[PDB]
Amino acid sequence: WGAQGHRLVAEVADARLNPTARAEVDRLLATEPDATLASIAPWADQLRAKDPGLGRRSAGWHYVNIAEDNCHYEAPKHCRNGNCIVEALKAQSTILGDRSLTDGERLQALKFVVHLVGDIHQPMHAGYAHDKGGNDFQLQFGNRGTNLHSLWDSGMLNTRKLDDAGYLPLLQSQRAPKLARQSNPQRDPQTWAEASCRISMQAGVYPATRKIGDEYTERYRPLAEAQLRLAGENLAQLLNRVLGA
Ligand SMILES: Nc1nc2c(ncn2[C@@H]2O[C@H](COP(=O)(O)O)[C@@H](O)[C@H]2O)c(=O)[nH]1
Ligand SMILES: [Zn+2]
Ligand SMILES: [Zn+2]
Ligand SMILES: [Zn+2]
Repeated sequence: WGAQGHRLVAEVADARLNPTARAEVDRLLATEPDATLASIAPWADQLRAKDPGLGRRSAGWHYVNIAEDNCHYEAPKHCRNGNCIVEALKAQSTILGDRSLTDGERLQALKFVVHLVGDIHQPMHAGYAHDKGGNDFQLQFGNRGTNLHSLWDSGMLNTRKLDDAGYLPLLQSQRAPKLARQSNPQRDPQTWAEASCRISMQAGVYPATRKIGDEYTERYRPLAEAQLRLAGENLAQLLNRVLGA
């Protein structure tokens, strides 16, 4: 997602934290003055853009290319040295739950976890290696050029013309999605990446025309919006399991 999608995921999650997870999250956020779960949500993308060390090393952590294998993840194939969103979310969730570490180390893991639960729910973040998650699938959206990746990151969400204050209660108004009964931090990332990949492979997500507009938005913006709500609920359930006892 773009910055707004990330913040909306964190805002949905923040409301669902149990008292124990809320207390620990606020402790970690307190190490960095004026940080909120929303304000840290885009951080990993700024890290990627600005830090030629860890930013460059962590670029692969935002996605996984599994659509050519019909959305069946196998770690040695898509992720050799762990540089993909499935392995990175697993590792960062373990680091976040490690009470032996400093608040500063655990905050850094929280920033990655908040971002990557967001990204792992963006269908194009689990799509084709061939066109790099839709970046190389250029198209015309209204009277403006874009690509399939950007269209799902921010293009469709931007058509609402809402700030977070307008967009958040819209996501919260949706029918509650069916979550797993329990969070498993080590297994859920693969499940989530596979579910997101199946959406990238659904009839019409890749359009049959180069020009698209309202019809595409009308069909797929509600799916983008459902995935933001689902990401937020999944992120709260994960933080509640990892930090909430
Ligand atoms: N699924 C997928 N996403 C990619 C690929 N390369 C880059 N991305 C994603 O596409 C967006 C733009 O990529 P960037 O131009 O920053 O490398 C980011 O959200 C990034 O995670 C790729 O090979 N596969
Ligand atoms: Zn994103
Ligand atoms: Zn993206
Ligand atoms: Zn990202």
